[PDB]
Amino acid sequence: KVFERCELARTLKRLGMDGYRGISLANWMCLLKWESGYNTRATNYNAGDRSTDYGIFQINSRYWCNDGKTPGAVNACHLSCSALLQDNIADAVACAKRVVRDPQGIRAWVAWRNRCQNRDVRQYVQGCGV
Repeated sequence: KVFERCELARTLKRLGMDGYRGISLANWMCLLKWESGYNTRATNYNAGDRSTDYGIFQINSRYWCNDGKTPGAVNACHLSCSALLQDNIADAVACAKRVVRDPQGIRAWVAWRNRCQNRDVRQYVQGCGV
């Protein structure tokens, strides 16, 4: 599923993402926009280390989910990576909350640092009723 902007903003709000661990909705929206263009079946293979990024958050298989084909990987969200390819984003959201419970927080995603950090991200939630 490819979410429309405001539809996604309210979906995240309903799932408890607004201000989760100090992360605003606008930050999450900017992350998802740049990570997958709000696409839940987006997937990316990393040939350098044999890992794969899954779904709307582009969560990596080396540490967060199990796909059975990433060498020496772990599964911190205790989910099959297939769970991160569903149209329903509840499981991916639970995993993204798990990711930010770590020290780095939202900084876990390099893309967020590149195009969200220290930027005006207000535009991502404007007019969405959140």
